[PDB]
Amino acid sequence: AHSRASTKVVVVGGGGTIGSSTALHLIRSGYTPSNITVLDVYKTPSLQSAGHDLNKIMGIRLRNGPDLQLSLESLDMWQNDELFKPFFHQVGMIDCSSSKEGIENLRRKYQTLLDAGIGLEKTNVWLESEDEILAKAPNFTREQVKGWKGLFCTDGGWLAAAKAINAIGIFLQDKGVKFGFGGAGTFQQPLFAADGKTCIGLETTDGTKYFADKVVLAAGAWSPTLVDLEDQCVSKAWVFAHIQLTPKEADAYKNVPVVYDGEYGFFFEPNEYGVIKVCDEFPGFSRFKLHQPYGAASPKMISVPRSHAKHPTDTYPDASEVTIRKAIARFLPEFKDKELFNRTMCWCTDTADANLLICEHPKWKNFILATGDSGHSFKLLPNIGKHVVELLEGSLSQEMAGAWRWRPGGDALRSRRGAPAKDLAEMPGWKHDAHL
Ligand SMILES: Cc1cc2nc3c(=O)[nH]c(=O)nc-3n(C[C@H](O)[C@H](O)[C@H](O)COP(=O)(O)OP(=O)(O)OC[C@H]3O[C@@H](n4cnc5c(N)ncnc54)[C@H](O)[C@@H]3O)c2cc1C
Repeated sequence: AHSRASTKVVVVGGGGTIGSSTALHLIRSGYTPSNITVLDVYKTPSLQSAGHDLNKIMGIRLRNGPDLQLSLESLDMWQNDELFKPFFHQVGMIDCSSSKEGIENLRRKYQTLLDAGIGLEKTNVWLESEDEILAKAPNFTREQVKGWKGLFCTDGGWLAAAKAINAIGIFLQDKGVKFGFGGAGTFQQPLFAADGKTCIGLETTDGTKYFADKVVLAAGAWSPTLVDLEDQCVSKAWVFAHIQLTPKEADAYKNVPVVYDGEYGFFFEPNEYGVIKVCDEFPGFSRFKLHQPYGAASPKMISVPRSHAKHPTDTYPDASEVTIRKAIARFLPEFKDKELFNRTMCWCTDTADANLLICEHPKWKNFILATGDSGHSFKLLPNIGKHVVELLEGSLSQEMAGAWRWRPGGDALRSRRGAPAKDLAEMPGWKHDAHL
């Protein structure tokens, strides 16, 4: 515990999901706005954030105990918090499959919700027939959904990810939070007291020093490139592309639920401009490089994001074009011949157990790690920062702290993905620098 009036906190990655949430909650908790500094490479929402997207799925996670609480806190805020409400489109979500194994997995998912005995059945509906699926998704045809079975999350939908992070940044700026970007916002190293162990701020790549009582490293997929996380977090890329619908087609897809099949991927209702985003589903791609983060004695093998923001001409691997097109054929057969654009790789960071890594650095007192999003944490935007502030103040619940603790040793490359990510170096087609 410490004064909220006199304590300075610097948040690194303030343009991102966990960083923005943290900044927001320092301000809501009553920290002096001018004592809060938010740093990022790019002005918020950072072009580089995994959160800078037309959309992310809003759904429920149950694996661990924290999952359930986090998921319910999240939903409550997206539904009722004035700041967040406009960016949650509660169109529901259909999780479907037509394979023997995929359907059994869905029945398992449903059983799981039911087994919790907190009334999840009232917002999660089993869809056993074509009729029930067609009712949730009128764009589908009966022939198309032959043998499909479904779980419908009536509570679910999608999140206007970039807009929501932007709204936080506006709020913070208004309150008088300090910001640093580019050279003045790019983390280089922590600064230490004379003991070499107590963190007292951080220095950026342009040499600017920021002194503060607590530092929060919420740099997302770049976090393990900035400090040695001992393989707890492996950054991986997922992929998406866009297709343009005509005004007529776009009208038809208005308010369609998010549609997801673990064997294919998912798509979202068109944005205001008639554009649908399609994603596949796969274990992600790594991009290992020899890299020496601050504090490391020798260079390490770290998956270093290949950022679309830095490399506008990058697309994604040829293997992704195949799987994206398979998703389109499955979900949007009438659009098979639409041309794709904005082919993009977007980066997240996996831990071995898919839980967050939110904890004080084991050696550097006052330096908090807040990462390990594991590719399903955008929905935690509204609430995750509350628990980061709790950690900062020493009041984080023991079960939550334990789940998120420093815990080197697992296999983050495989995580809970069913397979280790393949490396971009082995997956041709994404790099186009070489017309230059
Ligand atoms: C294709 C794809 C689809 C996804 N779909 C969903 C979904 O449907 N539902 C869901 O809940 N989640 C989804 N996710 C995951 C979600 O986007 C992430 O879990 C979440 O955005 C992670 O937030 P973060 O704070 O950990 O990182 P980020 O949001 O990426 O923010 C990290 C910030 O750190 C900054 N940074 C990097 N280096 C430095 C530095 N040196 N100094 C200062 N700042 C730095 C970056 O610019 C960035 O702004 C998806 C992810 C991907 C890739």
